Amino acid sequence: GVFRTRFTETFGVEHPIMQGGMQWVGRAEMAAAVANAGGLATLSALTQPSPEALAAEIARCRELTDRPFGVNLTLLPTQKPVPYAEYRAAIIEAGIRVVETAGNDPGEHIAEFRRHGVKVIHKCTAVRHALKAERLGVDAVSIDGFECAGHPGEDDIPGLVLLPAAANRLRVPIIASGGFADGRGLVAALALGADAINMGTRFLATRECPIHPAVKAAIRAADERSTDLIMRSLRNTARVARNAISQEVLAIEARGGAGYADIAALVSGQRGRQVYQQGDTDLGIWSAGMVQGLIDDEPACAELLRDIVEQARQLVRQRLEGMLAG
Amino acid sequence: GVFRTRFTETFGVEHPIMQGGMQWVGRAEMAAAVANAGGLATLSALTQPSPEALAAEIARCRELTDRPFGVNLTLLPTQKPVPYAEYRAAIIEAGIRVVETAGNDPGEHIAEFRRHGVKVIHKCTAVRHALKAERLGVDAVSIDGFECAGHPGEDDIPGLVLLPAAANRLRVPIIASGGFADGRGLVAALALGADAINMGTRFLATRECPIHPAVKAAIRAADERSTDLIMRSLRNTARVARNAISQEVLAIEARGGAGYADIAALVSGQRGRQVYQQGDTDLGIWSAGMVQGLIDDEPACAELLRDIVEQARQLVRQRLEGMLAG
Ligand SMILES: NC(=O)c1ccc[n+]([C@@H]2O[C@H](COP(=O)([O-])OP(=O)(O)OC[C@H]3O[C@@H](n4cnc5c(N)ncnc54)[C@H](O)[C@@H]3O)[C@@H](O)[C@H]2O)c1
Ligand SMILES: NC(=O)c1ccc[n+]([C@@H]2O[C@H](COP(=O)([O-])OP(=O)(O)OC[C@H]3O[C@@H](n4cnc5c(N)ncnc54)[C@H](O)[C@@H]3O)[C@@H](O)[C@H]2O)c1
Ligand SMILES: Cc1cc2nc3c(=O)[nH]c(=O)nc-3n(C[C@H](O)[C@H](O)[C@H](O)COP(=O)(O)O)c2cc1C
Ligand SMILES: Cc1cc2nc3c(=O)[nH]c(=O)nc-3n(C[C@H](O)[C@H](O)[C@H](O)COP(=O)(O)O)c2cc1C
Repeated sequence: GVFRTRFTETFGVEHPIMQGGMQWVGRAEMAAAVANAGGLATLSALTQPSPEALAAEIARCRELTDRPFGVNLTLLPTQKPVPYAEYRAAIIEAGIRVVETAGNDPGEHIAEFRRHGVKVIHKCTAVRHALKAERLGVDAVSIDGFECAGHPGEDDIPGLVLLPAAANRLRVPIIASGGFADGRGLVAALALGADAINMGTRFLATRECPIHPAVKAAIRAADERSTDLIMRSLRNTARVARNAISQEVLAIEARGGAGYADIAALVSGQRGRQVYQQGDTDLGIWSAGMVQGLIDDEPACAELLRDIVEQARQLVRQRLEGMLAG
Repeated sequence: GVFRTRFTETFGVEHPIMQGGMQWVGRAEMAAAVANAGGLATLSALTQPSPEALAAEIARCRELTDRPFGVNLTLLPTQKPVPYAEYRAAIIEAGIRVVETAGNDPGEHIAEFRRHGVKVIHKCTAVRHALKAERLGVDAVSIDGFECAGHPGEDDIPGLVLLPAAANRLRVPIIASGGFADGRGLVAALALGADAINMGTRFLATRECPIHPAVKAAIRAADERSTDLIMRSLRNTARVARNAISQEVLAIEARGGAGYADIAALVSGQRGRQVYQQGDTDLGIWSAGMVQGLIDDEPACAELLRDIVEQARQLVRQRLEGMLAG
């Protein structure tokens, strides 16, 4: 493609751009659009309610794209127990060649994927977690900074510092994640030591993303200050779109004594998944990054990836080289 | 020099690198080293205890450098009243050609500096504040992200998002501030739309910085997780080196009911200035950015600035161009 990096080489895709795990959203239509657009796409595993349904969704995604795509397997605190090993079995038996893991204690799942020729990208929120993942033999790490939609951990280190700190210590390829939307972010991430960018919020605002048009309009209208950090008091911080629910969750936490039971009904994924289906952005918790303040359009995935790498190339060849010319 | 930008052109310095205001530290020896090294240096105005002392310090700095330097005038909540207009008078009558203002309601001081041919750089923490500063006629804005040592405001927007959001709206040159230490940060900031970087913590860890060697060793030893955000409960957030004092201030705020009187003795500048003088990093509050986790050396200012721009040039010409070659 336009940029050749350790990422494009390692994972065999045209652009140094990845669409990581997106609960509820990361379905066949999203993954295929990204894969057809030249990026590394992922189907969300836990968006499918059983291993058998994930097998069916992998098959459906293969009807929409001939290009390889990955699966994201997320290992975070769960309301109901999850049979991870069976999901893992389904991913392997389907011939998926790359997996993005995220969350706590990925060790046992990384090893099993390795034993079967499945490359692993592990997403994590601190240099010490990336190093531990590298010791476990992952093929790349995704470094999730404080900007990110979702779970940034509890250190509160933005990518401007976390990426070069990770690059000072890691040897496997690095994917920068959180806060990225355009070619300026891609060049910044490459300069800081990454080999690719991961994006979540930016793909919400694409034509093919299978969510309600009112969610996409909320992202365009939102600025960078319109997210909340919920569950800080439970040390399970999650960055979410500011709405009546997240503001209520914050009000409950500010009273003191709040435990997860006091907010479980507000933060439930079954309320949150209706946001994307019906477009009622106050129905529940939905994930959005502060990068929404850089987003006000709705391109097709193919034009978006092409625009990012072309804009990034022009930043190098015109803006940066122009400052070195005189 | 190596990089020519709107910043180097507007302010007539060789490198797109600025040393901004540093209370207690920003004295003649610091400013002259940076000015002699090719950067935009500043003397701290409120580090001098009277306008007359600031005049004497400007004169002392002119014995150490023949290059122009600026003065920083900070407008933040003060324990004792400050005669800003008289400090302003002293800066003007000394023939200072550039000033960095910071803090709340800079309007009246910006105008007076303008009336006398003094260019103004205003440091601020949000796009709406930078726009208001631009409407007041400043010559450049300094965009201080969440990474920064000092006062980041209350929006908690890191530079990876705040810089491109500012660049989407501002027309005057942009200086990126907070989280920068080396050539990777310079290139990232230029890619994101800035024309220069401002640094604070990085200059603490230089040979010429006139602080106790044990403070410089604490910065080298510290990682990116070793800062605290004090006074969040007072909406006067300040990022400081983690130490016994800052941890105590956090413990007082966590009890509830805390007002500034309950912590004024712990956060006083007269305890904090002894940190730099005696090197007892637990004597008081001292400012340090999370970028300390990228810093483990102690160069001369001249070699440091030269290394940053040379490293930045090699990132463009070798790393970035190499990814575009194939
Ligand atoms: N942006 C993101 O990273 C993101 C978004 C959606 C879901 N997820 C994760 O994918 C998985 C399945 O999605 P879901 O929405 O149906 O799960 P869920 O219905 O359990 O969502 C509840 C939220 O509270 C958290 N939680 C659950 N049990 C908890 C406990 N005992 N203590 C503290 N926090 C607890 C969950 O992590 C989740 O964020 C979850 O693990 C969820 O965390 C991640
Ligand atoms: N890294 C930085 O940005 C930085 C570092 C040092 C000082 N300063 C500022 O330079 C000026 C002079 O330095 P100083 O240390 O001698 O001042 P100081 O002795 O008053 O320091 C006390 C700290 O508490 C704050 N404060 C003071 N009065 C307050 C009030 N009524 N309510 C809430 N907060 C209050 C101050 O801003 C300061 O951060 C101050 O305005 C200070 O804020 C900024
Ligand atoms: C709606 C949505 C759902 C997400 N679901 C998951 C998930 O299930 N597991 C996970 O590891 N990350 C999840 N993420 C995080 C993304 O994979 C990615 O790390 C993050 O969006 C990067 O930050 P950005 O939004 O600024 O691009 C989700 C993000 C969004 C916006
Ligand atoms: C010791 C120290 C003192 C500072 N004093 C001031 C000050 O008086 N006024 C101000 O506007 N900024 C002050 N700053 C902030 C710097 O000017 C600069 O904005 C900040 O350090 C940028 O973040 P960085 O440390 O990551 O480079 C200070 C920073 C440090 C480290």
